[PDB]
Amino acid sequence: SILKIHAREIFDSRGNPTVEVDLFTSKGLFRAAVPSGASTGIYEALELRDNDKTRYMGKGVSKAVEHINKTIAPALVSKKLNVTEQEKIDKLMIEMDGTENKSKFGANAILGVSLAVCKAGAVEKGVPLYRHIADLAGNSEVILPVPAFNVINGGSHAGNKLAMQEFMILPVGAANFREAMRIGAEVYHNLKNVIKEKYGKDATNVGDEGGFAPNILENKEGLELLKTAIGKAGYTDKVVIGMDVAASEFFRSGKYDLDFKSPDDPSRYISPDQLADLYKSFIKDYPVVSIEDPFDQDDWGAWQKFTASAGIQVVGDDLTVTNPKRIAKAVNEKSCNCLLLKVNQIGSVTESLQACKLAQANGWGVMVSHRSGETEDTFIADLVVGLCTGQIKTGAPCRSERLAKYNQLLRIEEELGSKAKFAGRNFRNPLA
Amino acid sequence: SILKIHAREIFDSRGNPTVEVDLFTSKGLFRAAVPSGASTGIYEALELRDNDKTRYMGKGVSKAVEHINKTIAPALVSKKLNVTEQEKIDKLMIEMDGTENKSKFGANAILGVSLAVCKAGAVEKGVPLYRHIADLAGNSEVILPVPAFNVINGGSHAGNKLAMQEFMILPVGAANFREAMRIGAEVYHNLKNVIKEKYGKDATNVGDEGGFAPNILENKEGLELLKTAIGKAGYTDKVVIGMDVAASEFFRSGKYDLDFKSPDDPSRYISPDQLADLYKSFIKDYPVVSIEDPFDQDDWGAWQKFTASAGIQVVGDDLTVTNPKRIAKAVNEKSCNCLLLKVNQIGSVTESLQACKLAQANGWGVMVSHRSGETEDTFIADLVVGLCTGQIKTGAPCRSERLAKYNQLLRIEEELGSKAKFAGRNFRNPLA
Ligand SMILES: [Mg+2]
Ligand SMILES: [Mg+2]
Ligand SMILES: [Mg+2]
Ligand SMILES: [Mg+2]
Repeated sequence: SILKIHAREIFDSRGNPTVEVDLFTSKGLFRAAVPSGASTGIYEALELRDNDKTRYMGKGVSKAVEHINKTIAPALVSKKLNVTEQEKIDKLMIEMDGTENKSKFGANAILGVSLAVCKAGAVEKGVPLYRHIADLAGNSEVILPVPAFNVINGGSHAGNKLAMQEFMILPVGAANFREAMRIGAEVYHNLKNVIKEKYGKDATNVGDEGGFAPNILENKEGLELLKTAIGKAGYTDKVVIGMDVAASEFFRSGKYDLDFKSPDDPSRYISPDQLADLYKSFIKDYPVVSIEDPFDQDDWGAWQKFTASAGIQVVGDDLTVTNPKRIAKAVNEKSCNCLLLKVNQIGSVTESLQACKLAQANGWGVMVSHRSGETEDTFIADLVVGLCTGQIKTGAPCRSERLAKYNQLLRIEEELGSKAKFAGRNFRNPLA
Repeated sequence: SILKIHAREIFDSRGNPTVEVDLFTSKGLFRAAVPSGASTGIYEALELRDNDKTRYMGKGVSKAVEHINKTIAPALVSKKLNVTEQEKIDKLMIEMDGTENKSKFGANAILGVSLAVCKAGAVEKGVPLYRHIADLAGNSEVILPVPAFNVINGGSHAGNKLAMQEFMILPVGAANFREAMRIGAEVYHNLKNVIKEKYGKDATNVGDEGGFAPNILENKEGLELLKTAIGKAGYTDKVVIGMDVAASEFFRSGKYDLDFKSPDDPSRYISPDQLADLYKSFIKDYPVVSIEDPFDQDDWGAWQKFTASAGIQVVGDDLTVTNPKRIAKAVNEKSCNCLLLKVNQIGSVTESLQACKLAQANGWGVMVSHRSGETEDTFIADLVVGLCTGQIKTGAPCRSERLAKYNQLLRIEEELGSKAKFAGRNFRNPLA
């Protein structure tokens, strides 16, 4: 049923090239684009770049686009496969690539087609996208997740000393998704004033994900600002905090550098135990109910130890890279208790659903996620609803590559109507 | 042919509520969203806000959405008007509102419906949107515009001292639109390094439109930074500069405050003659070929005097507010020679097209534009192509509410194929 596939180079939210795929069936044109991370774990499937330093600083993706146009497209068009057969199509592509990390075509080339196929499949069945995903995942129920807004940016997503990457607010106490959006926006706007008043207007510009990029170094200060904004906005009863440390970004031969954006100096490095205790103080002084990548992607010992003693949701991102094989090891060792789901870390919709199901079958929460480098594509909005994970982080309520997804979630809630369900305070396990 | 219309509240690129409209015909669903400015002129048509201080700090648009759902929609569905009749539909809504500035329904209410109608009409005619816009404007030809990238943000769009609003680069020397995008993107990434090396990481965060927000006070330094980045990227011979001063923002009862973001002090205000002398030096030292809003929206004498001796493109934005009446006065006084076209400054597709044709019939150039508060909507991309103006400003190549437009223009060029024309050095008036 796939009649034509044509790929092109477009631009992501940082102004870097990325892959976009147009797929045609008798029902019409289906288009999807691929995201790109900045703090990408070493185990992620390969994002293929041209590396021609004279063009886009080496970041063109014309090779990936060519892999689709000269190889994947004609193969898929010849097989005359039905777009609703997601698994067969994804597997064909995985087999054609033949490599462990999709380095022959690039995970960006394979994912672009995978996503477009999925969108075409939903319309093929005359059902909403989240419903089709629900079907493919084997879910009957569908639910709106609690949104986690990265409202203060640090690490590799912002120009400041702040070492930890994301400071998120989650309106778990909202009545529904739309109120969750209203609460997120109001706290965000109150925060701009809190920051402005203390550090001046120059501290209110934004980082890659729309969060403010204040010129601070102390991660505790980041948390303190969120708490103040929450209180000022009058939502202390409905908002909790989440963090994404992206510790792999400041891992230094065994230790950690909480000032890695300043000229190196090993004398300031701290040990994993020191970092673990720092988080515990954060968990003690602030409503922090979730921490992502508290340690390096392969510092397995620290992860297991922290997850066993922190008492909160611990999210694996670079640790697991949406990879069933890495996930299996994490479940066995209890390295974490939540999976960050990034379709582009593994490269296909099918492997992404497999990774989600493996995590969910083992009592893990699952938070669907965007990449710091996004596009106007809104696939993950339908994905988190169809996978019933109950939680999603897709940016601060600023910069449309973020709001496109939130707005889509608002449209899904509306479409679901009176029978719409919202995870709320049960985001970790929405379907008890 | 309009079977149904439903409006809803969504979020714009700054996290504030705005209007989105769904319109259905037998051909399907047609959706459009409305932009919102930050530095809005006093003569802009009314953007109706709820003004409920407890909700979104008074920025809700539930009232506008309701005017659509409860009044405009039922009326348009009853009249059984065909979507291809843009003018009749727009006039009907204008008559229903009955006010000069659309203060009953809100210009945001009428424009949302007006835009959805226009997209539906294109599909009804079985032709691309830009071709439909072209027919409505009476244009036989269609051409790709030179993009004007706002790469350093100041004024009311960023938390820096920098008073002037926008520092833009226009790749007039590019061979086609895709190279124009390449130049824009490469200069932007080089500029990030130039700013980082000279002012540090804290200077590399971004403003509302995706441009960097270094905390400099000197507008001239902003120009010097652009010049350096252009040189570093190696496109000195293909790029010229444009500026949006947004002088109405720092107008101070006759004088102008180029440090208006610092605590008020009348001792530093300058006269419009002194301000003009500053523009003259910019034009002498840098390849500045366009300046928007050099003076206040009603400082008519300064505009006439400057334009008469300038030699470059002078763009009216808050001066003309995409309003035929203001434009006519500006044409007669020779206040400027280019119209900034913002559909939400007047409120309808039909009036916007009338403003454009009025400017063109008088030999003025026309630059299609976004608002600092955007959405994932890409209507203006087709608009500028169909209106053949040759120039569009829709952001730095950063933040997807900007890239969605640039990406769409890349798609339009691709669809136009080998015959695609690009304004290039004839951007001021691709006609002639
Ligand atoms: Mg990361
Ligand atoms: Mg992460
Ligand atoms: Mg303005
Ligand atoms: Mg302006």
